[PDB]
Amino acid sequence: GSVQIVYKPVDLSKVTSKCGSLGNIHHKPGGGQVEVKSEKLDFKDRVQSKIGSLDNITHVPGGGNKKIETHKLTFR
Amino acid sequence: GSVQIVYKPVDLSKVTSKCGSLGNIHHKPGGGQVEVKSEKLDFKDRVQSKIGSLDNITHVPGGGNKKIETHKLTFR
Amino acid sequence: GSVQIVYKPVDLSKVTSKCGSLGNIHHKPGGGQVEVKSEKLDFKDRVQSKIGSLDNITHVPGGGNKKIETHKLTFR
Amino acid sequence: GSVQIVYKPVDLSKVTSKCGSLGNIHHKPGGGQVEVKSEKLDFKDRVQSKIGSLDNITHVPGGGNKKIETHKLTFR
Amino acid sequence: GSVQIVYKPVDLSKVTSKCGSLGNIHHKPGGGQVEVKSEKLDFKDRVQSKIGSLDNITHVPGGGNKKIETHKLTFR
Amino acid sequence: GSVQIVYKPVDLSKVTSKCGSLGNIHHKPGGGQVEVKSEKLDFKDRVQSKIGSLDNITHVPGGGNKKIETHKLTFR
Repeated sequence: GSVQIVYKPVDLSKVTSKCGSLGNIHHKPGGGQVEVKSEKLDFKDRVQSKIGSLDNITHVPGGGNKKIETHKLTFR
Repeated sequence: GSVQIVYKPVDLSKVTSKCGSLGNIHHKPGGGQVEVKSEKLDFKDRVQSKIGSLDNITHVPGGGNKKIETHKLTFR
Repeated sequence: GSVQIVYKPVDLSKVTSKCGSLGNIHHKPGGGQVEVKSEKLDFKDRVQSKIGSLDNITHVPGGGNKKIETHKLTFR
Repeated sequence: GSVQIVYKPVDLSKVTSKCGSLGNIHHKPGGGQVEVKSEKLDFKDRVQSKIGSLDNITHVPGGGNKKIETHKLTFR
Repeated sequence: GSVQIVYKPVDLSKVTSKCGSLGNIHHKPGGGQVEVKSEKLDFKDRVQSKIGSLDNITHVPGGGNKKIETHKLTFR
Repeated sequence: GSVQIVYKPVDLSKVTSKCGSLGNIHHKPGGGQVEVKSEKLDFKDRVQSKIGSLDNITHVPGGGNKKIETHKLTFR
């Protein structure tokens, strides 16, 4: 029999921010040591290993609000 | 029988930000040490290994905003 | 029977930002040390290895705007 | 004071054999298979490793007699 | 005080054999297979390694008799 | 004080054998296979490594008798 589909997700939404000032920031970690000891590493299928990483990060966006759009349609 | 699909996801959305100033930022980590010891690395299929990375990052975008749109249609 | 698809994702959305000043940033890490020891590396298929990277990054776009659009259609 | 040590181990012993015939010997093993799998071998001090040895031995001495004597004197 | 040592071992011993015949000796093993798989070999001090040996031996001495004598004196 | 050390190992011993015939020997191994796989070899001090040896031996001495005498004297 007949089939009808109407995917109509209308979107008028908004995200907003106001900030009089952003500053006087002091990211001062006291150093750091990372040590990793291992033997054979033997990975085989779709492994996403991270080993021994040390990160210092200072992220100060004026906004920091998020928009990404993914649209997908499949027919058989 | 007949089939009809109307993919009409209308989007009027918005992202906005206001910032009076961005500064006086001091990213000063006290150094850092990373050591990794291993033997044979024996990877085979779709492996995405990272080993021993050291990062210092200072990201200060006034906006830094991105619009990413992905559209896909499949028929069989 | 007949099949009809109307892929019509209308999009009037927008991204915007305002910033009165951007500066006085001091990315000053106290050096840094990375050591990696390993033996045979034995990769075979779709391996994406990184080993032993040291990064210092300072990213300060006032705008830094990016627009990415991907459109794909498959019919069989 | 004075010390006198006499070490006079007098030996007149004998080992003997008589055998009218030695023969019609058939050492016929049905083959043999040895498989050893390992990774790093990491020996350090006075190690006397044997790995994966396969021996077929036929020892037919006409006599084969053994006499072993150890003599040891210690003074301090 | 005076120290006297008289290390005077005396040895009239004998090892002897009589045999009518050695022979009709067949050493016929059905072959043999040795496989050894390994990775790094990392030996340091006084290491006496043997790996993967295959031996066929036929030892048929007419006598094959052994006399071993060890003698030691230590003074301090 | 005075030290007198007399070391008199008086030996009149003998090793002897008689054998009426030596023969009709058939050392016939059915071939043989040795495989060794390894990676880095990293030896340093007094190492006596053997790898992958194949031996076929036929030793048929008419006598084959052994006499071993070891004499040691140490004074301090």
